[PDB]
Amino acid sequence: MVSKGEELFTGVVPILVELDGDVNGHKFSVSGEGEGDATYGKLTLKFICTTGKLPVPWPTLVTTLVQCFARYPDHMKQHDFFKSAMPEGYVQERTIFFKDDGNYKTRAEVKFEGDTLVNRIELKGIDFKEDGNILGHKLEYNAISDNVYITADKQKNGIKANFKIRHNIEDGSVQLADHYQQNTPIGDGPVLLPDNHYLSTQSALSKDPNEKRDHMVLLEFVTAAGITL
Repeated sequence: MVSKGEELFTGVVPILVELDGDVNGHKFSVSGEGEGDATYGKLTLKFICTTGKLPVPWPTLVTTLVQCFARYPDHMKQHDFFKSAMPEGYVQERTIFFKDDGNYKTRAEVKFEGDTLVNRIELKGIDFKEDGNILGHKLEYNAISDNVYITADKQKNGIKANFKIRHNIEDGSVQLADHYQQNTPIGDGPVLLPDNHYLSTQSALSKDPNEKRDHMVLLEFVTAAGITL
């Protein structure tokens, strides 16, 4: 028997992303458009900084800029909370600790506006070092990949997730970014509380050679894993 929200992801679905951000008094906006194919756990997006030049490096934003597009293997479908919360949606709140630098606090609403899947994001950044890796623009325009470990928050009828991102620095060193995450549903309708598992995620960054605005092109694969059957 198929689940409520699952039906909605059987095809290619268009995606809109709006982000409003403020890092150490630098304010900026990002808009994104693209598509997502849960069947293959595949996302293609292009992001544009609408306010001009981006005050932080693009890679720092990737995790913040739609885990409902993850491919769940058949035997794991009863563990996909993200799609069980559609089309009403969910709140995705994170804190992101850059080691020896500032933190991002983020709050997003992910839901459907008609046919389109929408990620609306407010981001606040504080205590960054002016000559640090982040505001100093010293990270590589490099892919990022890792596993998102998920667990149930039975009391909040949602989930928690924790993971670490290693951003490459131009000098060969690494900027660690500790992610902490709580997702709760907007609807009153039931949802699927999962058993611990994780989402193997890979994101590939590129550029549109014809594009003059500060922007990022993203291809991304996401697959659930870590339960046995």
